[PDB]
Amino acid sequence: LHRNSLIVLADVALFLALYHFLPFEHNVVLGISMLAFIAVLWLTEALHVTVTAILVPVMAVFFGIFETQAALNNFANSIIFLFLGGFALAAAMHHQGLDKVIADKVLAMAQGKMSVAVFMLFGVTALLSMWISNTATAAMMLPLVLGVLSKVDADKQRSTYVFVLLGVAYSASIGGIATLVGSPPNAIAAAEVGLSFTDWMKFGLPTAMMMLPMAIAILYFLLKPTLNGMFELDRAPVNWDKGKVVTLGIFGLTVFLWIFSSPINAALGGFKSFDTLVALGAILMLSFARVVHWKEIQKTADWGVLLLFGGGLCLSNVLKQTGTSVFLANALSDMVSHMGIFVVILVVATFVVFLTEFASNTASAALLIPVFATVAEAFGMSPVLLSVLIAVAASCAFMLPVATPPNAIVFASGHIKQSEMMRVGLYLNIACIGLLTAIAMLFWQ
Amino acid sequence: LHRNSLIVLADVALFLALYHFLPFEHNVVLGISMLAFIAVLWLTEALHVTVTAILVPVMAVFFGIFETQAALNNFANSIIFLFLGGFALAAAMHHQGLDKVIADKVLAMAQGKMSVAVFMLFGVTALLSMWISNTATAAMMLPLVLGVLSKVDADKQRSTYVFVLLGVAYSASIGGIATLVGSPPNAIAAAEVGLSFTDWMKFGLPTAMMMLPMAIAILYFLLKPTLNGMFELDRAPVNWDKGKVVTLGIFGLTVFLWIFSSPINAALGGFKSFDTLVALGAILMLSFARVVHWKEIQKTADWGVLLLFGGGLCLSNVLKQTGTSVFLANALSDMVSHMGIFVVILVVATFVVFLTEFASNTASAALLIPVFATVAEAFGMSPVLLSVLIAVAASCAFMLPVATPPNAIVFASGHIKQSEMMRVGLYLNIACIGLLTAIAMLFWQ
Ligand code: NA
Ligand code: NA
Ligand code: NA
Ligand code: NA
Repeated sequence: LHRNSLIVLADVALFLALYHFLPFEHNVVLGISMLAFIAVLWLTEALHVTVTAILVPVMAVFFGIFETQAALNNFANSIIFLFLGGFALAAAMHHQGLDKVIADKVLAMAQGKMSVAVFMLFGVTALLSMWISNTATAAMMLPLVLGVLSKVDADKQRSTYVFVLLGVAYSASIGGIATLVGSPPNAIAAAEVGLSFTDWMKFGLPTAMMMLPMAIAILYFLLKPTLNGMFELDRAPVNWDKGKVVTLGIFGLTVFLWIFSSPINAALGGFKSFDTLVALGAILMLSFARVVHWKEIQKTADWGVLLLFGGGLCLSNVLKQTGTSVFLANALSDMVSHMGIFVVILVVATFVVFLTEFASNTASAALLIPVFATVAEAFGMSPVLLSVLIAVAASCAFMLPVATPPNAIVFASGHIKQSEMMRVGLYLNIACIGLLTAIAMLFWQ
Repeated sequence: LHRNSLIVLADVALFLALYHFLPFEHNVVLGISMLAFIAVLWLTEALHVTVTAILVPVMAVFFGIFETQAALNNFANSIIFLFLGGFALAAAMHHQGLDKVIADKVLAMAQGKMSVAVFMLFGVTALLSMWISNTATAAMMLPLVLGVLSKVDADKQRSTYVFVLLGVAYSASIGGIATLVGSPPNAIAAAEVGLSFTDWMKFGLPTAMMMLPMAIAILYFLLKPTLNGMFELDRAPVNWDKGKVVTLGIFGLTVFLWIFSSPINAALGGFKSFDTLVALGAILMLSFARVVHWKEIQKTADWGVLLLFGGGLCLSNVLKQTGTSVFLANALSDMVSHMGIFVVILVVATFVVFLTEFASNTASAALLIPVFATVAEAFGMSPVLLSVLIAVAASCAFMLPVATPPNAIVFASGHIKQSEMMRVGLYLNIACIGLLTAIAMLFWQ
């Protein structure tokens, strides 16, 4: 009937074939077949990643791996509520116009010169993507880009549009790498291997600061924009007012608590998920101040991402319970011994960066982090390096518009060519592979 | 600054006063103060009920009652996912126009006579409210009511409008009482005292069938409509097509599995939350058939209700853990001994029915079911009768437009008077009190 339905049926056939024709233990066979089924579903997007995540507990229970409540309890992890609080913050900013105010103030700090407005556009895009999202950030920044570029004759200077546009999209995708919020893959890794907000920040903030300038330089030295004119924005200067200040103060307090959780928590009793508690407190403070309402929060939040978090966690639990992780570790011990950690991370980064171009970053991270984590635990090899590397690589999607929402959004303008986008993404992917490998070897080891 | 903020501050002061000036055990004092705080917040709607629910785990953790993960695990109960699957079903029906088709076919079964079209309008409204919702049902039925009543001269026959309108609203509110889905209070009671879909159906289906005709008769004998004309609907007759049939088949299969879970589950291994598994399977089947997509499901679903379920469950757990339930039971043992179960249920039903007029049905049920349940467990007195009675009474809101969304929606037309609505709701509330008391004493004991 449809390609998606045929893919689902073929995946079912593959599951049955592995179930009946695998000479391993029953539990290992079940886990491997389930892993292949979920992998095909997520990568091919035959069903929505959230629907597949909902399926994971169902076929875990029906095959006698977990009880229903135990399987469903993976959907209430503290990380999910942390990222819900992140959604609440972003909804408040959008409702109050804080993001627009910040962008306008930065572009005002640019007097009239487009030579610097584009670069500060990239910087503010990354800053917003730390907190709000990768998609909404690019969506709201695009009109600003077009307004700045309204006087540059977009028939003969299309290279400048490609610059200011792909830079914004990549800046959003990279700013999502700096914070636990901003990119769902970071949440998946943190949930898998117990990473706090500041623990992830110490990992992803230098990476983002070192990759964004590299991406901009690659763009500039691949395609040559002029960047010598001036821009006179027609939009009026939006000023500060009550509610924006309160939202900014709540945001700053929440960030301060997230950063200094460890001393604060040590001074309050030692709560287990203080970051999640702070996120919920942020929700409560915003509601009390009446700067955002639950209807806006609900509309802004992507609950499918949270359900996908739960599904990935359930898959990791299934792999750990069935012995599939340790079985794969025993199988791969010889290979990993022959070829060392440097090349292990090299190939992992290459695979993830070149896979997220075709597959969703969140689904790819949810699929791979459990595997390389539970397997790594069987090697010892604390599964923080691989999980964080996989999340960052998944966030690093640059070659195709379908790869990432902001890429598609910026491609919708019509001023960008498939060939140019693919080649720029190729060079950036190679550079990101090198940078991530070096970072993991040096700073993390 | 604002009444809501002042209410929150006064509630904080009350919490501190109870915390410092209660001569009970520390845990009992903490539980009682927390109960009062949450009660005031929910009843006054100073903060959104969902926000208060999110607050419940936060102030449970910060006061050393539960660990963060244990407190948050109450938000992943199987009941929540059951009602999520109900949302998925409703979204599919709305997307495919199944509800509109059903209503049109029924009104076609009425040749042209409004004497019976109104009554079948009530019946179909209740049937849809069993599954879809109380609010969306009335919202989509109202245009049909106005179309039927477009030829009745709404300046001198306003009584007929009040009839056909309040009947639709009450029919929706009552149809929500027949199934576990349809009314969040039913979900709260089922989660509290482990009730299956058919277990609740055996409770709420006779109640709805016995209350809806009573409500219609009270309406007819209080206000006198003519109901002698004819209606010629301008809208074209929408016919069946591929996708509606598939959605109807999936809905029927899901209902069949929900009804016959106990034999089926006994024949498959004895899964713990087979109803929730069936709901998730319904989501999967709908997605596979491509009759609904996650974006429509997300837009349709009210995730605040699910979070409120989690918050109420956490409150019940807090009461059980702190000994507040047993302390209240010991305090009230003398009173409940002096005055028997008949009058206990009488006063409980009176309080709930006359409270849901001012307070949201879901929040009132979430507040009261934990109290009268955990307290009842301390008496023995299996807390099914009281929980189900409270849920039904909460669903029974008829006096004020602000009481229930469908009441407000039907009041938005402008053909209904506050005085008439209040008096009709008063008589219906009295009759519902009597009916619920009799049902609980006779069928349940
Ligand atoms: Na982001
Ligand atoms: Na992608
Ligand atoms: Na309903
Ligand atoms: Na109400």
